[PDB]
Amino acid sequence: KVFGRCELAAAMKRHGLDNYRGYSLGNWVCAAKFESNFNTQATNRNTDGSTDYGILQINSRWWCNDGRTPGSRNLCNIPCSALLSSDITASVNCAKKIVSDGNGMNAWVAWRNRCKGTDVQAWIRGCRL
Ligand SMILES: [Cl-]
Ligand SMILES: [Cl-]
Ligand SMILES: [Cl-]
Ligand SMILES: [Cl-]
Ligand SMILES: [Cl-]
Ligand SMILES: [Cl-]
Ligand SMILES: [Cl-]
Ligand code: NA
Repeated sequence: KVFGRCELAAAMKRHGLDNYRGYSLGNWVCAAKFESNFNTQATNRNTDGSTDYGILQINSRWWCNDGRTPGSRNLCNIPCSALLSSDITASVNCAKKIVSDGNGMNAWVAWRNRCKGTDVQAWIRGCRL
C-alpha cells in the first residue's frame, strides 16, 4: 500500500508513535517519506547482503529474519515479510525497539540527513489528527 501523508500520520498516532521517546509525529512521517516514499512494499538490498524492508526500511542484519542474511540477528522476532504488510503494526512495534536502542532516530540514515534539524511539523500540517 502507498499511504497518503495524513493517512500515515493518523495510523502512526493510533500506534503510539507521537512523541515516542521524545520524537514528535512529523519526525516519523518525514523518515517514512524519504526511506520508502510511503510504500509498505519497498525493499532495498545493501552491499553487505542485508535487505531493508517496508515503510521504515528496517534491516535484516539485526531486526528481522529473511532467511538469506548469514550470521544476522532477529531482534524484533518477525519474518522480514511481515514489514511489507498494508497493516503497519509490525513495522511500528519494531521501530519502537530500534529507537530505544541508544542512537534514537539516528538509526535511520535518511532521518539524520534529510529530517533532523528541519521543520518536521510541516509533514503533519493540515491533517485531522
Ligand atoms: Cl508528501
Ligand atoms: Cl511534529
Ligand atoms: Cl538469515
Ligand atoms: Cl536474534
Ligand atoms: Cl521469525
Ligand atoms: Cl495500518
Ligand atoms: Cl534520543
Ligand atoms: Na536477520
